[PDB]
Parts: sequence; structure tokens; C-alpha cells
Amino acid sequence: HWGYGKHNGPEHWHKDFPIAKGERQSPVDIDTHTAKYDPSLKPLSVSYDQATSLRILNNGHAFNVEFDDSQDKAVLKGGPLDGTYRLIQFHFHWGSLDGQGSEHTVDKKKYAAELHLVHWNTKYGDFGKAVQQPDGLAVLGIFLKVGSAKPGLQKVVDVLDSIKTKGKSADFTNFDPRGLLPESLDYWTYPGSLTTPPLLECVTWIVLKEPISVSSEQVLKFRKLNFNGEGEPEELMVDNWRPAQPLKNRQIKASFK
Repeated sequence: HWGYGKHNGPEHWHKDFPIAKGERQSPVDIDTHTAKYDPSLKPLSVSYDQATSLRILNNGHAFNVEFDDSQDKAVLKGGPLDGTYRLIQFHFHWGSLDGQGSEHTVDKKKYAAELHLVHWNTKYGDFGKAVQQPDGLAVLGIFLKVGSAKPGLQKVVDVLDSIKTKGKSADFTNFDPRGLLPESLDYWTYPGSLTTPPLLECVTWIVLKEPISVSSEQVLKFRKLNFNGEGEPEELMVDNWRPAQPLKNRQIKASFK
């Protein structure tokens, strides 16, 4: 099955998921000189005060922080979006070294990691229905650079030792995702896809301009996770990013001048 190695990584995914070669794949390189300012775009509304995290999971690719999405508790609206999108999970992509790890790039610059906050359009009732629609998901993408520690990340880092290997989960209640956001909500937006199989072309991407800072020690803990299951040969969970895909017939729009 799919992964990030030489024999199962991104260049192979098209054989089981032919949309990998589709017209609206993600991630992409954001060329800052050609993204146009769109004064028609709104400020993004991120309303995470009532978010209810439940659990953290090592799914063998990354780890997922899961939320209760059975009510409008943690929602994204505004920006480029019509209607209301409910938070279901967040996860990260990261590198073996600080010079790689992000999925999106900015003028070909790779960040050390990228955080994806995944939200589904409430008009489709559930996540599984949403991913079948071109406007089903909104993903907030946030770059990570290595510098100062991010205090709001430490609770996640703390728990990783308990979910080392594929299939392990742990209770992860009362975690506040607001502590993962940068100061500014300036963004770029474009239509794309999930960045892991099944690569469905159901996402409005909202990529924040301002990265967050995390410490080297925080990142290093991500790189101690394992892609393998318990008692199998150790293969460090690093370099779990898909490279940039062709932009094709798309425009990237900027919320800011």
C-alpha cells in the first residue's frame, strides 16, 4: 500500500489513484509574484473557541488530532468560502532535515513542516459525502519554520511518545488549536485536492502567509515517530510530504496587497 518510500511513494500513487495526474492536484508552488490580490476576498473567520479535541492517532503516515464534529463547534467561514466548514482533524507533514518538509512551497522555498487543519462543508452532512464534492473541504495550511518554540504545540509533542507506532492512539482532550495559529490571517487560496490518497479533488486551499515558529527540539520529536507498527523493523516517520504538482489551469489569489 501507499507511503513515502522509493517503492511506494508519491511517483507511484497514480497507479492505484489515477487522479494523481488530475487537473486540480495539491500541493503546488505559490509564485508570490503571480498570485493576484483579490479585493473581493474576505477576511477569514476562524471560530475555534468551542473546539473539542478527542484523540490523537498514529495512522502510519502522520498523526491526526481528531475533533468532535457532531455539532458547529469549531468552524471556518469567510475568506473564499461560501457557507460553513466544520473542523474534523489536523495533522502535519515534515522533513528529515529542516530544509524540507512542507507540501506547499513559496517561490520554491520549502519550510520545515506544514500543518493542515481539515474542515468539511456542512451542507453535505458528513465528511464522507463532502469529499465527493468539488467544494466539500476547506483546508487551512500553516507553514512551520524552526526557531523559537511554539508553546501551544508542546502538548502535542508531549504525547507523541505514547503513539510511536502505526495504529496507536491516545486520549487527547481539551487541546486548543488556536495556539497553533500565526498572528496574521493573510492567505493565498486556490482549488485543489487532498495531498494523500485518495487524492480527491474536493479542497479549497487556504494557505497562510505567516509561518509559525517551532523549536528544533519540537521538530526532532516529530522525527522520532515511526511509520511501522509495534515490533516491526523501525522506519522513522520523516519526509511524509508530497512534492508540488502542476498548477495547470488554476489561479492562486492573495487576500492581501
